[PDB]
Amino acid sequence: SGFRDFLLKPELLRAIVDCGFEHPSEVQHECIPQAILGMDVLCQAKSGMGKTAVFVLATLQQIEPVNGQVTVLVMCHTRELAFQISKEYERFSKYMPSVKVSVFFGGLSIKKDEEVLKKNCPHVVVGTPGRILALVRNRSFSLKNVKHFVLDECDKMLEQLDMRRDVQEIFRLTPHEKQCMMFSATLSKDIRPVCRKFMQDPMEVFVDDETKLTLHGLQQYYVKLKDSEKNRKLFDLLDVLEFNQVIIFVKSVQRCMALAQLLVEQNFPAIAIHRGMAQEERLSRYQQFKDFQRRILVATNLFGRGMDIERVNIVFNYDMPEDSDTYLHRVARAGRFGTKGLAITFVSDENDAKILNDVQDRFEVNVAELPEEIDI
Repeated sequence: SGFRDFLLKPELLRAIVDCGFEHPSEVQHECIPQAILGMDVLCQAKSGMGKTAVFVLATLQQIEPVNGQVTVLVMCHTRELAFQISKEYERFSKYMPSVKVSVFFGGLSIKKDEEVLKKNCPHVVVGTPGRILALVRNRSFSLKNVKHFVLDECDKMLEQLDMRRDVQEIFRLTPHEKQCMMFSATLSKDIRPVCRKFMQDPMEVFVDDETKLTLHGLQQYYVKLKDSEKNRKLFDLLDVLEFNQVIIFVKSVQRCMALAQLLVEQNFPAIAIHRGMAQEERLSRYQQFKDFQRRILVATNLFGRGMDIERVNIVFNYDMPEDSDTYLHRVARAGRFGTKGLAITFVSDENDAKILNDVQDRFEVNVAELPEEIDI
C-alpha cells in the first residue's frame, strides 16, 4: 500500500509483497523518495529499521541492465554482510529476471572470481573493497559504467585508513556522474565529514541522533545479578510486568533458544529469534510476536536484520550489551509511541558495570539500581 506511493515498478512491489512487508519503515519514508530520484544519501540506522531495503529497492528501481556493464557497485566491510546484501538483491529482484547480481568478498580465488565475472557479466556487483580493487586492477571488470555507488558499514570502512584508501581508489575509477549512498548502523560525528566529501548535497538521516535525545525520557534500571540468579529475578519481574510486549536480549544463539524454552516451560508466551535463522523463519516468528500470541521475544543482536522491528513496551539486557552503541540500539525500542518505556539491564560482573558507566557517561542519563518493593 504505502510502497505503491513510492511509485516503484510493479515487479518490485510484487517482490516486497512476497517478502511479507506490509508498509514502509520510517527510514524508508525518509530516504526512498529521494533515493529513487538519484539523490545522494547519508543514512545511519540501527539493525531492523529497513535500511538495507532503501538502497536495494532504490538501485533496482533505477537500474537499466546492459550486459557487460556493472552499473551498481555495493561494498561493505565484512564478508558476511556482503553475502547477505547479495541475497537481499536476489529477494527483491525475484520478478526482475534481467538483473544479474554477483558477490566478491574473497570466498573464491581471484582467478575463479575472474571466471565468474566473464561468464555471468553481473549488472550489480557486491563485495569487499580489497577484492573489488584487486579485480579491477587485474582488469577482470571495469568500473567505467558505475551509476550507483553504495557503501554499507561505511564508518568501519572509512575509519580504517587502509580501507579508506582502497575505497577512494575504487571511487576514482567510477564516473564522476553517479549516485552515492552510504549506510551504517553507527556514524560518529567525526566520520560524517569524511562521508560527505564523496557526495553532492546529500540527504542525511541519523536515527541515533534522535534516540540520544529521547533517551532521557526512558526509565532505565539495572539489577545486580550473577548468572545463576538471572532467571528467578526475570521470572519474578515478568509476573509483575504482565500485558506488556517485551524483548529480552541475550549474548548468544544457544542462550536465546534455551531462555525462550525455559520461559515457555514456565508458562510465559515467549518465542526465540536469533540472527542465524533464515529470513522466512525470522519473519514468521516475528509476526507472532508483533501481531498474535507471543508477548516475549528472546533475541540476539541482529535478530531483525532485513526486517522492520516495531517498538515494544519493555527491553531487558539479560546479558550485558558489548558496548554503549549496542546498549543504545537495544533499548531504543523500549516505549511504544506516546507511551512510557522501561529498560532493565542485568549487571553480573565488573566489566558489565564498566559498560553501564560508559553508557551513562556518553548519553548523559541515569540507570538506577532497581528497587526492591512494589513497582508503583
